[PDB]
Amino acid sequence: PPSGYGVLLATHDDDTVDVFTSGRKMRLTCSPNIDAASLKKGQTVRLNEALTVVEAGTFEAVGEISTLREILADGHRALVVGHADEERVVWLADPLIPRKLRPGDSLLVDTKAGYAFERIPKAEVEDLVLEEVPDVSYADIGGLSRQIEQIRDAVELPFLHKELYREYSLRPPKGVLLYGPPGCGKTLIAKAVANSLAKKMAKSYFLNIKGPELLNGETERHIRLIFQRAREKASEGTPVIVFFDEMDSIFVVPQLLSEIDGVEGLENVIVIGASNREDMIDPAILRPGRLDVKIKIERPDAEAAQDIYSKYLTEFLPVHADDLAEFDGDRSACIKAMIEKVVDRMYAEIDDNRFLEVTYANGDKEVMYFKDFNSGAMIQNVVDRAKKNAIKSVLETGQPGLRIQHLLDSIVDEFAENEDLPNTTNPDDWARISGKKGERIVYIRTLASRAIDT
Amino acid sequence: PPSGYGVLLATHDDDTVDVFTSGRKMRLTCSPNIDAASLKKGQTVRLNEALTVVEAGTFEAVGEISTLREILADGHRALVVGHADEERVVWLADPLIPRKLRPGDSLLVDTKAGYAFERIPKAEVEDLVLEEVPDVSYADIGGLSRQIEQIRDAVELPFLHKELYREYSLRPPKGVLLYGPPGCGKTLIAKAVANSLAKKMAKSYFLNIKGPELLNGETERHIRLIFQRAREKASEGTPVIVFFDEMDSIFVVPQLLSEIDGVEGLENVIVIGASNREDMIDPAILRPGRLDVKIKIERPDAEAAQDIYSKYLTEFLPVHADDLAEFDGDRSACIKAMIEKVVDRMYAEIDDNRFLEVTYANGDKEVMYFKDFNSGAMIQNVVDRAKKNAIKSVLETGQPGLRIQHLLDSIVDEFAENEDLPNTTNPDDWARISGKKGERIVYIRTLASRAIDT
Ligand SMILES: Nc1ncnc2c1ncn2[C@@H]1O[C@H](COP(=O)(O)OP(=O)(O)O)[C@@H](O)[C@H]1O
Ligand SMILES: Nc1ncnc2c1ncn2[C@@H]1O[C@H](COP(=O)(O)OP(=O)(O)O)[C@@H](O)[C@H]1O
Ligand SMILES: [Mg+2]
Ligand SMILES: [Mg+2]
Repeated sequence: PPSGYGVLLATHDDDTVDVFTSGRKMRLTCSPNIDAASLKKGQTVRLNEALTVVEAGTFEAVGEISTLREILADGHRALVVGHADEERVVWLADPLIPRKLRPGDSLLVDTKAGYAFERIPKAEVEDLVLEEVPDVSYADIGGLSRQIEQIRDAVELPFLHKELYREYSLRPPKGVLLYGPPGCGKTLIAKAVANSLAKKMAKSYFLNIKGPELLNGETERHIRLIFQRAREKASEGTPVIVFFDEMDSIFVVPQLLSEIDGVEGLENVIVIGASNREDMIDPAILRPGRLDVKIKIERPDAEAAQDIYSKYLTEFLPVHADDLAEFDGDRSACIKAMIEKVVDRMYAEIDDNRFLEVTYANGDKEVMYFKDFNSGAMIQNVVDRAKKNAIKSVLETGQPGLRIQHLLDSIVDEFAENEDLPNTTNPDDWARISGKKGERIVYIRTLASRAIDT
Repeated sequence: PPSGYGVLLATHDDDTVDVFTSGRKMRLTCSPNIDAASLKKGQTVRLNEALTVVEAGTFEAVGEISTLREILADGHRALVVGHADEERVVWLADPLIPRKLRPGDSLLVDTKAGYAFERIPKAEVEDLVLEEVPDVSYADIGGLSRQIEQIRDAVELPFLHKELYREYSLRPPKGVLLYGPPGCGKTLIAKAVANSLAKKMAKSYFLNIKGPELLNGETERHIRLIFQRAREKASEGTPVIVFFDEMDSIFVVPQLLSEIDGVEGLENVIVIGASNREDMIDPAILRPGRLDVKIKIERPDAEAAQDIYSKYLTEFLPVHADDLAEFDGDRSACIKAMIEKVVDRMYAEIDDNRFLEVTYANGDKEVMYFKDFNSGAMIQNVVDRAKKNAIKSVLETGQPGLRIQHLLDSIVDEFAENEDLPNTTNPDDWARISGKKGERIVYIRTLASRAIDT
């Protein structure tokens, strides 16, 4: 019994069906065997040489993919765009007509029959818009108590006391800019605020996107998908943090602005952005309604560095026997001392810590030290090289443990490693140095000895 | 039993029909059952293998989409453009041949048949060109009385006194430029004038488009769609304000200039444009016939700030009991005196209010204070920070209500938050400061302390 196929389009009271077979739409009668009521829109039906619907199958599983623009008002049809930007209306097959179809989704289609059969999930798209459980907590962050309070007030506080906000006629902020010199805590602070917020659901969503991930379709589609997924998770009533890390590279702006304005309706979606370059930011992003709350994560001072070191010099690190000698086996007092020694030597104004020499337009010259260019990322890197020198010490001398001297040697080795490179400094620093003097910087020099343009 | 299909093209005196079936154009006989006079252009018809019309169906509801260029003279044909820029003429089916089909509308089409069956609305084009009831009124806007008279004289007055305008041979203005530093009221006035003019109808339309919306089809298709809708609403005889907010980004201009010039015939359509960057504006937009009326929204002086505070420090805000003591429970007097104290504070030349230092080309230096860089947005954000600090004090101290100190602390906090970044300052300020001094500005810095590019 040699037989052909077609796509089912419509079922009537007549007990006949409209089927797309052999490249054209025809009305065909069903065999008495098959029940015409149990058939479904878009289902592949089997035929014979009299062209009678003998059997019902499943939905077509291979074909063209189109990107869904919208579902039309009637609910049955959808507007989709193909590879050549050809825009077409098609019927939604039964597996679509929870989860909700949204603008940006990829649908398998037969454009000859005019049907859309399935939603094809795409990784890359999924792993772009994926929510993550945040790693970091406020206890992992050192030296930023002030800024943790600002981010709490902006993000966390509105949700906890909704009615007290309504009482004082205060509309909560909805966008945050983290900004400042690199390696100082903006990624950490953003994850930590998402973490403490999730912990106060004792059911929370945190989308982490880095700048480079956007430039990977074209940036329009990236932003459209990201905010559409935020829209999805927002429907549940849950708080949704959409974090744009490493935003430096971006400034593309008009869709980001347009999408942030678009989520103003939704009271539970918050946008946080992070930028190393305050100066290159498009002012549009910082206007009322968008990134309202501007939180500056600065470089650490001596007191902050003691806190940051405490996160990486724990008492679960092997300590050398000579170091423990001076504190008679008490590792709490040994380390807290070791952290105070390593910080004092990092932050002191000695000829060994000299880093830059600045020359101003009036002929004056000032010398900057490591104290003025430190970061949390640099403190951690100093600890990691100290650990690696202890691991080398184990192997080379036989004696286990981390000495004070491994850290102290690691400071100047770490700063010498970055006493050339462009990663180490930032316009916020030159602005700050120039500012305090009140003069323009005309010549910079490191102290090996190298020069840097102004 | 098994039957095919086709599209109806024309009906004759012969009681026969032209039908597009199976990729070809046919003359077919209607069955005796069918009344050929009641059939309609572009309608789907069922057949048999004798190829005789047995039933009238509905119109095709899936397929290609094209953008309508125009309707031809005969009234029955449309010139449409498909996805590959393939322009074609097609017949209009009955449901099109109320409302008005216009250039820009998306039409469902079968190009092989040569027919357009339906106008499919698009969500994103519909939300672009949607009118809105304006939120803001003149009572909500503080400190801009002159500018409110100027916007009234341009937009409102022509419509109220048409025959008095005719008497003096005065042609009414076509368009308004709102321009000045950011955060000072330009958006507010534009919707306040749409509001007061809608109130003088006791039907009027107000389209609100932001620059960013245009950049996200191509930029000049956006502008065609907007002005084509403005024509649709102008046909009613009522006023139509088309507001282009946040145009800083734009300057593309040619289609804007062309569409403003084209709409000058319709004297019930007004175009308002807002810009923060006076200096970057293409002079073409400001030439006679287009944005004739230039209204400058400046930064508020002390007395303007009194009026702006009063919009956000109302006596329906909880006020602390200690603050209510000194006016014996009188809230009007308590708040009026609170507003005078916070204003006097923020407009003072105290060391706490030092903002920037401007160095000139002759060596002279001038200290700029907060008063010189204030705005309506900053006043409101100072109020919102105080409201937040009240909310925190009730949680922390138990004692409800907002203290004067919450406002006063909030001033320096809000300025410190924005001391660093862009869009707190603007080229109009340097013009003003360089102007009043009569010297070029060579170096600038904030007073943390930090320099700016100039
Ligand atoms: N304040 C801090 N406390 C503890 N660790 C820090 C701190 N700042 C930076 N670090 C360390 O250095 C890394 C730098 O990351 P990040 O916080 O993202 O800086 P940035 O925001 O400049 O990229 C962190 O992953 C962390 O290991
Ligand atoms: N003159 C004013 N009176 C009252 N509030 C103002 C005034 N100017 C600005 N604001 C406040 O600050 C915000 C900035 O508004 P807007 O008028 O859009 O400034 P822009 O000129 O930058 O478009 C407004 O939402 C409003 O809350
Ligand atoms: Mg980071
Ligand atoms: Mg505005």
